[PDB]
Amino acid sequence: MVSPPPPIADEPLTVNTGIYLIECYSLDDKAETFKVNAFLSLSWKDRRLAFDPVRSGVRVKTYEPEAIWIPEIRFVNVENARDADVVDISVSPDGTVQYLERFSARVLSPLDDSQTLHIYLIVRSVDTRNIVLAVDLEKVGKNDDVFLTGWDIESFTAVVKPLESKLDYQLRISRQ
Amino acid sequence: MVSPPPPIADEPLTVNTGIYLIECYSLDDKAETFKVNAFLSLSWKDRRLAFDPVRSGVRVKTYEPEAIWIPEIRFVNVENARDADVVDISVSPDGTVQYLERFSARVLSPLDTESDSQTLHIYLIVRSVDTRNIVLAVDLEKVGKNDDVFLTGWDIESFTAVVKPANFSKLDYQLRISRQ
Amino acid sequence: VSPPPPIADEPLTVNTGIYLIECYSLDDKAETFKVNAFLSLSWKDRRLAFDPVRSGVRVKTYEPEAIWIPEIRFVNVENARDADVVDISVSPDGTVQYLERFSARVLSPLDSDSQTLHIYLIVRSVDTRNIVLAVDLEKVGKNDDVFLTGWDIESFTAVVKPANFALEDRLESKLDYQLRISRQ
Amino acid sequence: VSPPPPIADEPLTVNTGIYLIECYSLDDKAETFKVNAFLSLSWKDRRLAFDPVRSGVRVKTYEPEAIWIPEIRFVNVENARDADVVDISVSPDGTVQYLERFSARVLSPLDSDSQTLHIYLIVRSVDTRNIVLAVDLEKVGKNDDVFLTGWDIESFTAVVKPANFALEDRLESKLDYQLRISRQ
Amino acid sequence: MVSPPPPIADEPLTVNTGIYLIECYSLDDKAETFKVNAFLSLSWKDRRLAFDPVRSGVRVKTYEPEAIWIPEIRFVNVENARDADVVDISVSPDGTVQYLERFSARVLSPLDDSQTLHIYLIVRSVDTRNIVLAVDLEKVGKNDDVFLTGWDIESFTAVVKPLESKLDYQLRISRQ
Amino acid sequence: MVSPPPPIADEPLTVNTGIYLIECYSLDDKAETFKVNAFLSLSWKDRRLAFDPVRSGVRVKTYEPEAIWIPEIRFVNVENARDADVVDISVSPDGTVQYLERFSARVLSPLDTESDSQTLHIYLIVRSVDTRNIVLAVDLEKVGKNDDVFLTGWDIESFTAVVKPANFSKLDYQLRISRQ
Ligand SMILES: [Cl-]
Ligand SMILES: [Cl-]
Ligand SMILES: [Cl-]
Ligand SMILES: [Cl-]
Ligand SMILES: [Cl-]
Ligand SMILES: [Cl-]
Ligand SMILES: [Hg+2]
Ligand SMILES: [Hg+2]
Ligand SMILES: [Hg+2]
Ligand SMILES: [Hg+2]
Ligand SMILES: [Hg+2]
Ligand SMILES: [Hg+2]
Ligand code: NA
Ligand code: NA
Ligand code: NA
Ligand code: NA
Ligand code: NA
Ligand code: NA
Repeated sequence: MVSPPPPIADEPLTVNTGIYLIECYSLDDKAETFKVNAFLSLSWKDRRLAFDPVRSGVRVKTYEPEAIWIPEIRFVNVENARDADVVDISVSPDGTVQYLERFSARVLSPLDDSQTLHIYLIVRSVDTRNIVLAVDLEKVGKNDDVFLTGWDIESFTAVVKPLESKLDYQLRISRQ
Repeated sequence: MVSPPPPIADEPLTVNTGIYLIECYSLDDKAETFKVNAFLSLSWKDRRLAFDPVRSGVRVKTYEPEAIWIPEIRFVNVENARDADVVDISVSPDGTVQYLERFSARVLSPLDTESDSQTLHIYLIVRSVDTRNIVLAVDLEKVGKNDDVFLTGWDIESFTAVVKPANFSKLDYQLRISRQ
Repeated sequence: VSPPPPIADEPLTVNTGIYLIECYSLDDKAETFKVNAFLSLSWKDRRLAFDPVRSGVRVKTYEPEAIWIPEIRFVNVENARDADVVDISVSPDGTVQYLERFSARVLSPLDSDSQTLHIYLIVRSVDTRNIVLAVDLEKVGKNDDVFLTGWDIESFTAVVKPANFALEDRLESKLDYQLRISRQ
Repeated sequence: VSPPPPIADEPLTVNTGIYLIECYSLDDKAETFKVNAFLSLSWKDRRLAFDPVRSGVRVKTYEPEAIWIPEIRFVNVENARDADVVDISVSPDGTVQYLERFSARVLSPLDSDSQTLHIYLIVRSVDTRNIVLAVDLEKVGKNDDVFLTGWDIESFTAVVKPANFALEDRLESKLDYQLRISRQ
Repeated sequence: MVSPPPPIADEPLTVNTGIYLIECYSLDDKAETFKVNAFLSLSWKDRRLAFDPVRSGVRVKTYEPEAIWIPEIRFVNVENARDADVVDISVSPDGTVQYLERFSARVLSPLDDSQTLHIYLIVRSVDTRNIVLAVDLEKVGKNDDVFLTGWDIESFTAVVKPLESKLDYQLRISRQ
Repeated sequence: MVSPPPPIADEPLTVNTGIYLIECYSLDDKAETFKVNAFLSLSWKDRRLAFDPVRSGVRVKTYEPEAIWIPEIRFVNVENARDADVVDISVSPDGTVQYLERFSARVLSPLDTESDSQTLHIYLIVRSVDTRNIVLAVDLEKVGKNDDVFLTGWDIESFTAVVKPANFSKLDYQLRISRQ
């Protein structure tokens, strides 16, 4: 159950991701790095977890991370692997897994009108599947308009950059 | 016994929470974050634990956190998962569990900009389970603070809690403060 | 390693004392400071009583894992205290004397040439006994008269059944150790 | 998880590359700085060769525990680097491509408007093979032209069989990755 | 073998101790605490380790700390339990164990002509014996005359203070 | 095979050591301590490991530290036991083991007071064993330094080693430095 979901004809293993920023803080003295507190959502299909909600009498199943396969996401430009706590893993009748964690990380994206800081994400490859990262924009957001002391957030989006991918989450900021 | 309690009917599982602040301290140089030392109370009903106080020969039963289901609470805007020590888990004859922990956390709630007052926040959520709908409530008798001083330079005007929805439900503990 | 049963109907009284070795490292905001001390606990466990005459010993030594020991939590500390057991020794009547050396960062802000800092202690509840914290003033003391740089200690005492009581379930029991200090 | 045997008499060549993601946190004495990068290693293990036509795959993925992997040690770092494996993937001919993301505090002091910082790599010896470090310049690069605040990167390359060689037994093999920088 | 040595008629379990100071350093900004690097010697009799060096053909046996009983020494006024590495455990034919460790500790002994800083030692009690701390002055010393930057060492001795004891190692210092 | 090698005769076990300095750095604010990054070489004979290079089909054998006896070296004047990673253990046909580690340590050797020169020290000892007398020696071909700069402000004049007795035997690695 903890190997990758077996191929489905006609679709890759797409993993949809979103980051919702809760707080950015603690820009260091050189403005090279800063901490981020956020939620990371991931979503993908695992047909082995599909169920009939009519006969089963349920509409959503909850799992513990140890009981199922979960893509391994790596933030590229962070000081250390992020510090994460799983909040929710829930599966729909068709086998869509919705995974939610709260994380903390020190993002390495130096500050140089406005500019663009980056959080880059990749996923670890597996041999039975091609895992592809995508962005679900409904799950991408921010708690407010202030980056941290001195700087506003103009926008926060994500871009699929150069089967595989890397995600480039873009935080556009400007001086107050 | 470490799965969620089953319902009496189709009532959701209400978890009553309270935070009693012991100390706030160590505001950082940017006034973005500060430490909190406090008690967190949780209360909920687990009918499987119900007992007759006269057949059992005790009026309250004490449990160890591994021996019973306990809602998993996550503070949202903290640097790391809080550092907690369980103080007391005790169960009433009707199955009401009262849980008390003492915890420590660095709250991420930046101080402001023209006004002398402000509201800081501690947000709580609870992990979902599939056999019940879990609902956070506030028990105001278990909400308080040791004193009127937030930390050096700032008074506490009030400490209360409110329910708000998820930004995509949650408790918003509001600490209203003002310059001394 | 369950709690001792009663020698009748009596609550389980746990006498405590704190002997301060050193306070130091007041932080820049004078909010917190480190304390190095001994903590003494004493309580009766009849299951450990013994006849010293027949056994030929007047004290038995135990290892913390081998016996029940009350779980004390300091309330206003940054992290659970860092403790090393020094001595657990049992008298013929079952009186256990427990000694630990501990370290902790106490959260008790300095405000006003005269003030009272606090170390609050509670004990975890058990269901077979009512546990009650008491103070043994013979085991309460301090190495000297200096709190830390800049401040004298006027007195160190403890206050039993304090009315500070926050919550009626951490009302297993609470002690308020009071350090009264003044500017040098 | 022993070293691959020869496809004859050839040494075991391990091609390396470093792709710099970020350098940051130059210390107050400008003696040390943090580096966040990818490290690529590539080498042949015939025991992992496979027929892609019969098996229907063109790449196999492995977990670090399941295969032999050369043990690379950065010489002038404060502590062994902090690494997370990102990808291990094997081609039909047995070529293993290993990718890790790492962090390390590099000890390479800034002195003079122009200078060369170093990251030295060696590999641990094994007795069944002679291990030789090479540089794959296609896997050597940098995210941008700024070293860190105050300094540009002019170039990032590596130098093979360096004559820096300290000891003739850490002469399994040594690479000298050279970061040439200048004041902005 | 790892319980305490059985009583010997007519002597307690005396543990002789010595501290040889290698370096004192890193007096903190309030002059409340400072680090110490030193050797701690301990010596005591364990008759179960007595051997005949003639028939055995040896004059000293070496042991690993796990294989024998060793008194548990606690420094009282230190920030954390000392950080120790065993250097040597060697036993003589009559069962005298000589134990040597190198240690590091942050000593809590605030600086107030000359004064006296203290390192206090106790030993954990055991029920089959009365363990008594003593001072072996041949094993008490210092690498040099300078305490740390600004202060000389006048003397370093130890005193047995108020079966049981606590040792008070006394470092008398004065301004340069 | 993880007890000490037995003697050829009654010769003590000579352990040849060398330290090759890679970098010194991070002199503290009091100039009492500094970090060192270096190689430590140890060499000694273990006749049980001797082999015929023609029957064995290798000329040097490689070992893992758990599989053979290795002298335990302790640096005396360091804040904590050094932090070491083994790089190479290799054995010659005659049983000569060459061991190489890269290590890190905070050396406690305070800088001075009228003179522009000084000697800093790194002291090494070896743990005793009962079946052999272990004797530390210096192999000067394995002693060196990457360059002429100690750290910011100070040149290295020389780096050598000397035997001295125990203060109640030991190697005294002497780093002679002078102001730039
Ligand atoms: Cl990560
Ligand atoms: Cl939390
Ligand atoms: Cl505690
Ligand atoms: Cl490394
Ligand atoms: Cl200690
Ligand atoms: Cl060491
Ligand atoms: Hg943000
Ligand atoms: Hg507060
Ligand atoms: Hg004190
Ligand atoms: Hg860089
Ligand atoms: Hg000293
Ligand atoms: Hg050096
Ligand atoms: Na999993
Ligand atoms: Na539980
Ligand atoms: Na116990
Ligand atoms: Na491996
Ligand atoms: Na032992
Ligand atoms: Na070994």
